[PDB]
Amino acid sequence: NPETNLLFNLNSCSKSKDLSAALALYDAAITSSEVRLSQQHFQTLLYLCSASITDISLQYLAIDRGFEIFDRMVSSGISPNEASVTSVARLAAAKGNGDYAFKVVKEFVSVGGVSIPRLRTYAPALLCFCEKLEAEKGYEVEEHMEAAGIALEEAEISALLKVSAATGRENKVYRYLHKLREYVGCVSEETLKIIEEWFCGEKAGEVGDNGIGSDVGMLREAVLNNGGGWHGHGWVGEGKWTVKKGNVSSTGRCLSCSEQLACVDTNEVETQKFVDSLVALAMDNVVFSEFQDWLEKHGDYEAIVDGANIGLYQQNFVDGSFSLSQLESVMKELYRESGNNKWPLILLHKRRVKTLLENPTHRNLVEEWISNGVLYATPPGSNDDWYWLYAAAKLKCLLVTNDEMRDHIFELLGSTFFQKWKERHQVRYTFVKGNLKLEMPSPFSVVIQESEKGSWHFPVSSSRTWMCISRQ
Ligand SMILES: [Zn+2]
Repeated sequence: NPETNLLFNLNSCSKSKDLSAALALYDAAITSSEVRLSQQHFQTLLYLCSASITDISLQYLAIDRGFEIFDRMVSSGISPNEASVTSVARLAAAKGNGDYAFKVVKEFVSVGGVSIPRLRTYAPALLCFCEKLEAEKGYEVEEHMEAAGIALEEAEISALLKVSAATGRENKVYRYLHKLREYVGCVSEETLKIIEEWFCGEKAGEVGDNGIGSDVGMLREAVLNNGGGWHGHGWVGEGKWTVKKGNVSSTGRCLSCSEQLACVDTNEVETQKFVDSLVALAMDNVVFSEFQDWLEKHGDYEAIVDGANIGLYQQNFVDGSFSLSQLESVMKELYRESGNNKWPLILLHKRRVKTLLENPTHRNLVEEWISNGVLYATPPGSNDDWYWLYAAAKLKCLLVTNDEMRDHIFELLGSTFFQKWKERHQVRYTFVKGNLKLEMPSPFSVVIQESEKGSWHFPVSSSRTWMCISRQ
């Protein structure tokens, strides 16, 4: 078949990205048999056109050809492909005509049958509008983006931030800086420069004062309610900005302004969704239903320990197990750290618990824990238990485990939230020819933080570098 030979040649070109040769085949194809071109043909062509954009020696023709080529099999009546609509959008946005990029996507999301509207489609439309400083246009595409709707990755927000800065929109820069906090922690270098230029901007300094102006009392109460990080109400204080780029202390005190960063507080809606996720995989039982009911009755525990992890650490699979000596130690250190009120729950398998019961030495002590409620026996058939993970997350309390748990089963669930929660809650231990030295979750967040006085702090993507923002 002549056409199938053509698809081989088109794909052969796309491999080596020779769009000029692909163009000659395309021009020849319209003349040749006459051929009817399958949708794959200029799928390949449009895909190659955008691939060409980044290159210079081929870009200019791709712009000229891309629109007409696109319109050629659009004529066939196939609702354009999600990928293809991104391609023409890139071509448009690449050289001036951002508005075509916007308009084709809007017409696209209208279909909805197999629209599958991806952010990357919306992207070139917004970026081009941003570079041309069309602010209201950019806000409008964002509004549609939220509506469909994929939330914004960093690149899109930073570009949106840049425009509000250039157009001197005070309130919009405030919103988008908060938008950045919510969806990014440590920021890129490119964005960092954008943030820096705004605060040094005379517009920001002069007008920045807003009233409000008061009061720190309401602010500290409002900053607390939203976690450590931020208060919603607006701008604070009067005068011009002072910008400092500095490291931070072990205590998390910013060296420049002598204020320490608040602890990261994980998002509530995120907490429940993590809980719901693990719980769902659990029922596929009544034993776990007992556990849910059980914990609520016995609440609440300030810390929780991974029983298995402690005991096998650090002796070899001789079996060399099982060190209740090491388990008993963590209980001892934690109580004084926790103080005189609460004891840490330990989750161990019945197998481990029964063998411990069998030992005459340990039996009185372990039973004391079980009767008190300081020990719980995970039933057979399960698992690398979420029993403590659930309990730690449900109580939003501490977790004691040496598991990095960087495994496929864990990592599929493991996200951006997971690393936040781990730094937030995980405790680590080391044992050498003595007793435990306890590593703790960091007292301060590594994330964008907002203060009632001023203040804006930005980490950068450990001798980490930060940005400090101070008013007067
Ligand atoms: Zn500071």
